[PDB]
Amino acid sequence: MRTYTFDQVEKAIEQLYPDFTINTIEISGEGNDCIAYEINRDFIFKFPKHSRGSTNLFNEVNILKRIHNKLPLPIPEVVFTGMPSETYQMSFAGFTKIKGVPLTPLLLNNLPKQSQNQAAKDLARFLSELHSINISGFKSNLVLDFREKINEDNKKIKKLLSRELKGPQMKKVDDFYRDILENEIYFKYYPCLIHNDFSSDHILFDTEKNTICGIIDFGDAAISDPDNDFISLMEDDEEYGMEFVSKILNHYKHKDIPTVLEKYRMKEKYWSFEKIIYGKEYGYMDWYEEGLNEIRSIKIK
Repeated sequence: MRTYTFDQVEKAIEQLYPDFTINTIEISGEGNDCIAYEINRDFIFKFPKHSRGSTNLFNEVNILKRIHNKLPLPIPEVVFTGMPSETYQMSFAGFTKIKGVPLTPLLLNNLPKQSQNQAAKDLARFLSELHSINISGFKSNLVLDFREKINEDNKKIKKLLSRELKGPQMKKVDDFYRDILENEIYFKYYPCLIHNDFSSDHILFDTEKNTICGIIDFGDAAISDPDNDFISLMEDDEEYGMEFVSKILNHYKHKDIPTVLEKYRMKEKYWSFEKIIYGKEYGYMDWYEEGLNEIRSIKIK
């Protein structure tokens, strides 16, 4: 983990862009990969907190340049790029700030009915065009391998929990991933370009027009299972729920909704294990103890 002061941020940008005058700067947000800075009210600069974060940002930049003006909703435009350095492919990047506010489930719900329906449609058409983008000229490392992800989470959790879980409890972790790995449904799909973090936080909304005005944060985007872009919208507390996602699925013309529902059912339990990782890292007691209670509740077979 690498941190930044405002001065370090400003100095880095000025070094590469002497004639870009920085009048205002504030911290706009912070996720697992980057800190976001709003500069001069109209740009979002992301700085990576780790090499993985820097790779993801390098990826975002490349993907955004590649699909610029290609989609039915506006996405950020790359205006500034940093430099490579050591384990960091991309020292920072600057994007045009799209105006709008997140389409939260709350916000979605208080919306007129005609407008709730239009949002479902616009989202469906966005994902449809996104998932139709030709995948032929992407490097193979942009193709996600869920088996690889599974095997990594399994290994992380075991090391993470080595001083907490007795042998029999640890076996439940291995068995949970084994079971997942044995099911073709999760691995036999047609790969395509996906957002990969397609949720309310990353959908921007225009409260004058009552329409969605952007999609943002392409730092996780990759070649993967397109069903993942619907599943990231389904969770009931934090996201949209099935009545809204169903409308999206129908406008998108999905041919196997039952399979999508099955994958969400797997992901529910999956998220709980994943959250142990971030949970122990960020020191969130909710994510950690819940996941740990889940493991203990498991009976093999």
